[PDB]
Amino acid sequence: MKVPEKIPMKPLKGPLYGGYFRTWHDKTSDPAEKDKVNSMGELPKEVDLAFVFHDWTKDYSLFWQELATKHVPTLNKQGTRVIRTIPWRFLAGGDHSGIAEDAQKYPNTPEGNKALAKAIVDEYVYKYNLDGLDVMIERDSIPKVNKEESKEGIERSIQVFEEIGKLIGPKGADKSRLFIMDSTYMADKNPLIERGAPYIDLLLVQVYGTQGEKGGFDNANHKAVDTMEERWESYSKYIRPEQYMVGFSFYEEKANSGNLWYDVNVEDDTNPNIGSEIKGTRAERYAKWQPKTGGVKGGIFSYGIDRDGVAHPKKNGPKTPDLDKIVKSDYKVSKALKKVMENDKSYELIDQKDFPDKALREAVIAQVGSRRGNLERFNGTLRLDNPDIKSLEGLNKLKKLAKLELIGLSQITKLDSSVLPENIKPTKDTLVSVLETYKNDDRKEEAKAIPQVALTISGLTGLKELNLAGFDRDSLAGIDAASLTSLEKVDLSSNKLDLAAGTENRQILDTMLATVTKHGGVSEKTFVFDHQKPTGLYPDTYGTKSLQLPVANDTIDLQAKLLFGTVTNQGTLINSEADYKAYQEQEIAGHRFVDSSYDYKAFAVTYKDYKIKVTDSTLGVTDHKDLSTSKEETYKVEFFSPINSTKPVHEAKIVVGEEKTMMVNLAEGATIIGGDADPTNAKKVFDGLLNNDTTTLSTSNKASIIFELKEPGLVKHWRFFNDSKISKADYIKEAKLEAFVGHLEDSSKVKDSLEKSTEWVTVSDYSGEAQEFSQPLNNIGAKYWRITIDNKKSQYGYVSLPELQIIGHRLPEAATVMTTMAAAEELSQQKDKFSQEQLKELEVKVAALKAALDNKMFNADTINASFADVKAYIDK
Ligand SMILES: CC(=O)N[C@@H]1[C@@H](O)[C@H](O[C@@H]2O[C@H](CO[C@H]3O[C@H](CO)[C@@H](O)[C@H](O)[C@@H]3O[C@@H]3O[C@H](CO)[C@@H](O[C@@H]4O[C@H](CO)[C@H](O)[C@H](O)[C@H]4O)[C@H](O)[C@H]3NC(C)=O)[C@@H](O)[C@H](O[C@H]3O[C@H](CO)[C@@H](O)[C@H](O)[C@@H]3O[C@@H]3O[C@H](CO)[C@@H](O[C@@H]4O[C@H](CO[C@]5(C(=O)O)C[C@H](O)[C@@H](NC(C)=O)[C@H]([C@H](O)[C@H](O)CO)O5)[C@H](O)[C@H](O)[C@H]4O)[C@H](O)[C@H]3NC(C)=O)[C@@H]2O)[C@@H](CO)O[C@H]1O
Ligand SMILES: [Ca+2]
Repeated sequence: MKVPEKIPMKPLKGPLYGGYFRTWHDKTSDPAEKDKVNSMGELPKEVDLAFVFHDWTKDYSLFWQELATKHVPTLNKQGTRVIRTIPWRFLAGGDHSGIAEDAQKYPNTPEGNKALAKAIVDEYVYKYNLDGLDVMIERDSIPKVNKEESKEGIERSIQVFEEIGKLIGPKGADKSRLFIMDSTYMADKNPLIERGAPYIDLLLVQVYGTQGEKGGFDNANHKAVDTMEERWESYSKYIRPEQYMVGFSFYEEKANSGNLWYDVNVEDDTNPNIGSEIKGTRAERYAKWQPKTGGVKGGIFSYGIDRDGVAHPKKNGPKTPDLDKIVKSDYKVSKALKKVMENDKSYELIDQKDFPDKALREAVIAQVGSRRGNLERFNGTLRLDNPDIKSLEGLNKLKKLAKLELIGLSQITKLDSSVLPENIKPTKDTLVSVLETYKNDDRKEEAKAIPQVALTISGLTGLKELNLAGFDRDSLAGIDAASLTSLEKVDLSSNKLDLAAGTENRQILDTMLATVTKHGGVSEKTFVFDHQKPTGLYPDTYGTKSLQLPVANDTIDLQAKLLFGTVTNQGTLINSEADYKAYQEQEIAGHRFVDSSYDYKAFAVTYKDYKIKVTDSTLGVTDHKDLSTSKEETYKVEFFSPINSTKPVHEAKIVVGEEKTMMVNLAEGATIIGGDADPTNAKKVFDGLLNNDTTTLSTSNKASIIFELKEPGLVKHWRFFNDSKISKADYIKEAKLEAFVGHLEDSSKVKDSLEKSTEWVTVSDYSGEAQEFSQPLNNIGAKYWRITIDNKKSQYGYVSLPELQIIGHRLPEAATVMTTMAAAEELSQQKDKFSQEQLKELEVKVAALKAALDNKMFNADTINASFADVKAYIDK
C-alpha cells in the first residue's frame, strides 16, 4: 500500500465545523453490506475536521486502503483535515485497548509509556498519513480490566497522554498533526484535562440533547446543573475560548431510548425535506451560541455526519421506519451550519472602523483576538505600551475587560468615557443567550453585573485632561501621578475615593494639584473631586484583644466593647456617628469631597446578624451578649460573621478578677475501649461537633461506655449534655462517672476483658433532670474511664448521649504525679515513723505540690519540678 505524501494546506481559521464519520457507512467498509452507500471522501469543504470513527468495520477491509490513498488526498485538497479517533482505553491498556494490548512490548514503565506513545502515533496517525489524533474521554471508553473500571489504568493514560503530546500537537515534535480531546465530563470530572491541556490543539465537548443544552436538573433545589456556560467555565481554566467546540448528533438509524437526541428537525410527513432545514434546531443554536466571557468559541461538530439531512423520529408519536433507511447524504445541514457561523457577526474581523489608529488595532488584535466578538467578551488584561498610539478611539467597544494598562502613551492628551472601556463604570451583561432554559424553573435570569476594569496610567507625559467623573472608581490605585506632567484639567467627582489623611488616593490627588499649580491654571472648574461616596468595609482586625476587669455585680456589653467599627479601602477607621461627622466635613484645598447625601446609616456596616461565643476556663459555653462580672472567672470571647459560622473574625480574652488558666477537653478524640453502647455512636460522644450534627444514640434503655483519653493529664472538671432541647422528659436522669486505678490486671494484650472487671472508683454520681450538667473533680490522673447513663424509662427507652467532656489541664504523666502525691500525703500521716520535725521538710514540700496542683494559674513547670521534690523523700 503506497501512501502518498501530505499535500500543502491552508492554516486552520475559525469558526470550525467538524464531523465524525462512521466507518461502517463508507461504501468500501463491507462490500457485501450493500445498503451502505455514503462515502467519507464526499464531505464538502465546509467540513474542516473529518473524524474517522472506526468500529464494526473489518480490519483487513478495503476502507483503510481507500482512506489512505483516495479520501485523505481528496479531503486535504479542499482543506479538510482527516483525524483518527481513538478511545481513552487505547492510552491505558487493559480491556479493548488496541495497540496497548501487547503489554509485553509496551509495559507500564516510564520507558514503556514513552514507546507506547510513539507506537500509537505511528499506528493511528502516520500509518495512513492522517492529520491528527483525537482521544475520546468518556465513561463509554474508560479503561477497564476484567470489565471493572481500572483506577490504575486511568493514571497510566495521563502519562501516555503527555508522551503523545510531546510527539504531535501544539507542543509536539511534529506540529503538522493535530491532537484533540473530545469529552463528556465537566473539567473537574475529567482526569486528563489538567495535564493534557497544554498538549492539545482543540477540545470538543459532547453536549448532545436537551440535557447537553439546558444541563441537568437539580430536583432538590429546582435549579439547573452542568449547564453550557457552567461547562465552559470549567474548561476555561485550562484552554482558550478559540479551542472550545460544542457538538450535536444526527439521527442514528434504529437508535434505542437513551440514544435519542432530537438535535435536528423532527420528521414531518407533510415535508419530506424538513430534516435538511436547520432553523430553530439545537444544532443551529449551538452554532449561534457563544460564551458570555472570554471570547468566541472554536466552532461546532457533528457526530454521525453520514446521516446529515435525515429527520429525527417523533418522541411519542407512531413509529416511522422510513427514517431508519440508509440514504446518500448531501450534507446540507453541515454546510448550512458552516455558513451560519461564518456569517455570524461575532466572527467579523477587527478593522480600522473599530480602532482607526493602526498602532492601537495591532495591539488589540494580538491581545484580545482578531474578531469583534472578542471585544464584547474578552475577560483579561490589555496592555498598551506602544508609544506610537495617537488615538484611543474605540476602547469603549471593550465591554468585559478586566485590566487596562496605559504605559508611556505620550501622544494621548485626554481621557474620558469615550476613550475608555465601557466597564470603567458599573455595567451589566447585555449579551443574550440563544439556548433554551428550564421551563420548570422560575422566570428567566436577570443581568449579571460586570466587574469594573482596573485602570493603570503611567508615563502619559502628554496627557492634559483626565475626566473620570461618575464612574464609581473604588480607588485611585495604579495612577502614576508623578509622571502625568502636562495635566491641566482633572475631574474625579462622584466616585468612592477616601481622599483623606495620607491615603494612597489623597497622595495621588495631591501630586495632581501640583501639576495644575506648576501649571498656574486652577479654578473651581478645573479640579473637581466632590460628591465622594467611599464604600464602608468590615475591619480586617479589631483593636481590643484583652480586658482585665474587677469583680463586681454589674453586666457589660461584650459586643459593644469589643466588636465595632467600619473601615474604608484606604485605612480610615470610623467607630461612631460622630467619627463619620468629623470625617464627612473634611476639606481638600478648602472644599469638601464627601457627599452630603451619603450619611452614616448608608456608610457604616452593621452587626445585627453577628454571633458571639463565650467560653470560660471550665469550657462552659454561652452565647449571650451581656456578661455578669459577679464571679471571678477568665473567659474566651469569639465573634462570627453571618457568612461564616465556623471561623471567627475576632478573638479576645476577658479576665474577671484573677486570671485562671483555660482548661481543655481531655476526652476529645477518646478511644472507645468497651461498654454497652454502639461503638459507631460512642465515638460521636467524644468527636467534638457541639452536640451532634443530627446524628444518633447509644443503646435501647441504659448504656455504659469505657474509654481511654488520648493524652492523659490532670482532671479537674467534667461535663455532659443532653440533646439540643430536641427532646424533653427523655433526658439522662442518673449518671455514674468512674476512674480506673486498679493498676492493670496485666494482659496489656487484652485490655478490655479485664478493664470490664477490675476495681474502679466512683468520681461522680449524678441524678437530675437538667439539659447540661457540669461538676468539679478532685484531681484525678486516670487514663481509663467509664460512663454509665440511664433515663428512667421503659426497657425500650433509647437513651442518648450527644457529647461528654472530661476537662482539665494537659499534664504529661499526671498519673504518676497524683500517685506520688498520694504516697507522700498518706506517709507523712503516720507521724510514728520518725521525728515529726525532720519530716516537716516533707510536710511543707507536699503542700507546695498540692498548691501547685490547685492553683488557678496552672504551671506545668512548677508542678513537674516540684513533683521530683516529694519523689526524693518517699524514696527516702
Ligand atoms: C463522540 C461520540 O459520539 N461518542 C460516543 C459514541 O461512541 C456513541 O456512538 C455509538 O458508538 C458505538 C460504538 O462504540 C464502540 O466504539 C467506541 C469508539 O471506538 C467506544 O468508545 C465504545 O465503547 C464502543 O467500543 C466497542 O465496545 C464493544 C463492546 O465491548 C467492543 O465489542 C467487542 O469486540 C471484541 C473484538 O475486539 C469482540 O468481538 C466482542 O465480542 C465484542 O463485544 C468493541 O471492540 C469496541 N470497539 C473498539 C473500537 O474498541 C456504535 O456502535 C453505535 O452505533 C450503533 O448504534 C446506532 C443506533 O444507536 C446504529 O445506527 C449504528 O449503525 C450502530 O448499530 C450497530 O451496527 C453494527 C453494524 O452493522 C451492528 O453490528 C452487526 O450486527 C449484525 C446484526 O446482528 C444481530 C444478532 O446477530 O444478534 C441481528 C438481530 O436481528 C439484532 N436484533 C434486533 C435488531 O432486534 C441484533 C442486534 O444487534 C441487537 O440490538 C443486539 O444488541 O444483532 C451482526 O451481529 C454482525 O455480526 C454485527 O457485526 C450492530 O449490531 C449495531 N448495533 C445496534 C445497537 O444497532 C453508536 O453510534 C454516540 C452515541 O450517542 O455518543 C457517544 O456515546
Ligand atoms: Ca458530639
